[PDB]
Amino acid sequence: VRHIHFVGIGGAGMGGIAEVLANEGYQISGSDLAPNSVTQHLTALGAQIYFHHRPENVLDASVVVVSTAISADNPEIVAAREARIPVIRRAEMLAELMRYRHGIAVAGTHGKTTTTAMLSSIYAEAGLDPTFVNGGLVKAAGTHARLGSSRYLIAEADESDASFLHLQPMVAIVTNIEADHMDTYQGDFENLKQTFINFLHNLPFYGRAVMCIDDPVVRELLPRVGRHITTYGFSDDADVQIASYRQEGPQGHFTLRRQDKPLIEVTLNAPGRHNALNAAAAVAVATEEGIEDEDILRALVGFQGTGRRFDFLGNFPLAPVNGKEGSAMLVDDYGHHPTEVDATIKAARAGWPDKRIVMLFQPHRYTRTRDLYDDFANVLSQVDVLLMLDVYAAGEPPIPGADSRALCRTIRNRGKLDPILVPDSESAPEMLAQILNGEDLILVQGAGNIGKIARKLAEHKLQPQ
Ligand SMILES: Nc1ncnc2c1ncn2[C@@H]1O[C@H](COP(=O)(O)O)[C@@H](O)[C@H]1O
Repeated sequence: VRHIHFVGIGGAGMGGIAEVLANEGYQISGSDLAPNSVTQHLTALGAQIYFHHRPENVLDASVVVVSTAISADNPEIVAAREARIPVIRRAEMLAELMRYRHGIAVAGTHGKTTTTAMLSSIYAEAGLDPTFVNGGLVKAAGTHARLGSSRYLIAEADESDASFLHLQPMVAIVTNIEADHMDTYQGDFENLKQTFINFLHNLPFYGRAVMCIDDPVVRELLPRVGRHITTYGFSDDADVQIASYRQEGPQGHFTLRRQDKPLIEVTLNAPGRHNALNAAAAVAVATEEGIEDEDILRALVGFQGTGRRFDFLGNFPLAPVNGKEGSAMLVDDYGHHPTEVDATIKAARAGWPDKRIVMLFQPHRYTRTRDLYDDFANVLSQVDVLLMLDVYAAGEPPIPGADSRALCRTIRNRGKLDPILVPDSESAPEMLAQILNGEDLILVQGAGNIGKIARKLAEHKLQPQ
């Protein structure tokens, strides 16, 4: 194999893979409508990137890799089949990187990316220079992915469209399994659970599963997993148990109980009980591998996190923003499921009890807003000040009653918060600027467009332009 071409090379997922393959010496080609930092970096490494989707782009390719976001109509794909050039999905290419490596695949509905980042830090510190492919930018490395010199591959495993079923790992983690909607058809959620079981059965017989016993669905699935399992959680029956948890600012402090080890004291550079869970998963894997406690503890105290995961972008003075004294703290989170938003709020609340929580939220998709409406209203009602942008459609047509204004009505009608509707993405900075007080903790929360707003708020220090 010589020339790999990626349709949608600019997105997360595709970019990391392309970068690892470039460093291994393969010829790399790609396409994307929106050039970004990832596409520039790929061009720096020798890849040829096109900012359009045309059939000429697939010429001489040994294989064409496609993300699930591309439509079957894409001329690159069409042109590929015409030429009888194999076309595979992102996940099949990730599977090939894992083929001759000691794969550690991290799955779950929430926490996958963070847990993958925590494992990568531990293995790097232990001098095991791992190859890794993560769904978020690993801040310690400045990238989503890196080629390592060892046989290890640490990677996030995506359950969407059962992509993770192509992976053949040696170790697999399941952080939790939660529905993001009610069953459209009888057995919808049961089907999803079965794919996780099928994923774990991709482990060889001598392989290992690390599962969160605190998650009700994961606990219920244990008996059906015919593989060696190591459980973790605050639960009393956990193989790796968290206890004496307390949060101090951005840091978590707790003990971990493991078999044939005395209690260890951990200081984690990430906030919240949910990050303690993610860390426990990582430590469980690290311990079965034989990594020393000093390497583990140093990795966790120094953890640098991932882009857009409770990402502190700065404390900025308000005088030039709205003429008030003091400063405001800017935190960026991509969390989009009500569980994710709630965990972020809890971390901010527990970490900085005296700060006022100001959230700028952008719901992602009408289907999801409609499906988890009640949960969004309950979770969003917990902040002190709420600003809401219009639902990020992600290609979907609107659903009446499942929009930001409706959600704002439901929350306001409870008589505690008076949410602020932000009619524009361009108006967000001004409307935020106007209500900021000293000692505010701002959560720019959401998976779509809001990511750019966060970046710009940081670049301009909260000053409207
Ligand atoms: N173990 C967990 N359980 C629930 N939510 C989590 C967990 N870990 C991270 N999160 C939330 O999910 C988002 C990040 O997840 P991820 O990108 O998968 O690490 C953030 O909003 C976190 O608040």
